[PDB]
Amino acid sequence: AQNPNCNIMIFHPTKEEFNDFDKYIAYMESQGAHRAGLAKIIPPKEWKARETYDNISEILIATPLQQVASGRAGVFTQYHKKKKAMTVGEYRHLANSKKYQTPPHQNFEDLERKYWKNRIYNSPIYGADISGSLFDENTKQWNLGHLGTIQDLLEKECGVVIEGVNTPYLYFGMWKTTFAWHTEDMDLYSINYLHLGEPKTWYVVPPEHGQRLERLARELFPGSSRGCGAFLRHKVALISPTVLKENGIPFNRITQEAGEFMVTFPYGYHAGFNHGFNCAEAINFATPRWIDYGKMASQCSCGEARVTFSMDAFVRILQPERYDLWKRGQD
Ligand SMILES: O=C(O)CNC(=O)C(=O)O
Ligand SMILES: [Mg+2]
Ligand code: NI
Ligand SMILES: [Zn+2]
Repeated sequence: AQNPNCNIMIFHPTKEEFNDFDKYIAYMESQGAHRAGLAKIIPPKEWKARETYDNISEILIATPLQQVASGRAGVFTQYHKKKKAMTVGEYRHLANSKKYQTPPHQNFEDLERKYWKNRIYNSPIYGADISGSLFDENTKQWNLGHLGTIQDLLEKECGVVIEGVNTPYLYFGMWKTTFAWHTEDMDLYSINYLHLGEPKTWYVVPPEHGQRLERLARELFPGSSRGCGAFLRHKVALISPTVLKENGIPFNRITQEAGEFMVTFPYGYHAGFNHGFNCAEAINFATPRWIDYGKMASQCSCGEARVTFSMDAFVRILQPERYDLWKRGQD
């Protein structure tokens, strides 16, 4: 069995290997990349996402989210407080202000220490989940707005035609902005490209060990767990690497830099934080290997998780027994 210790693998495809996205995902899995839950893909030196980032300041962040924490430094939840709209230019200025800018630090490890020590005492503002793309239409390779859709994959594998569309999302980040522990909707893959700016640190649990994370989370967030049997779908809970080590949960960590792709694999729990002002783009996708994960994915039916239009058909076709309860949670 390839990659039996579930280490995060890093790939350096040639320009030729960068042509066929599906084939390269399948190649990565042949080498055991999916066992980690997360892989890094460094694009060939010939490739570019677009010509420059000089003209992005007028993009609107309609609902910036202030991420307010509660709990202790290693074990906390966050809620999202809606702020007034601002442009990417206004946001970048705010990120770089004394109140929100990255502190002086020696290296990524020092910054990680500072994040886990001090995150709870600040409430950074995140521009998340903005529908859109920064890939040039003329970028033909690994263009996140031109991937095959999850609806077409399900149709190709299973023969059922379904409604729904699948488009990318932009994330504008600042120091301490945080993504809580989660797997993707319906345990899909995700792909994330860091277009510009400061890094993003990721933590990941191997898919084969996801249930160990869930058990710990139920222990650490006992009221949340009573409220919903899939409360990690709410995307609000954080657990530090120190706490995971203390409880024997297998995980790995890696820092993504501008110009790099990360791929999360089905049922790979991940979490992380941004180092400073940045812009990422991400989208879900599927492969044939996903179908079995989709069929077994947990669902939140308590009402909190509320998700896209397009998840309806996935639940309806893959999880017909669950569909009625899940939809009640939607309404
Ligand atoms: O970049 C972020 O804030 C969150 N991204 C993801 O969880 C992802 O790409 O799967
Ligand atoms: Mg603009
Ligand atoms: Ni994700
Ligand atoms: Zn729930």
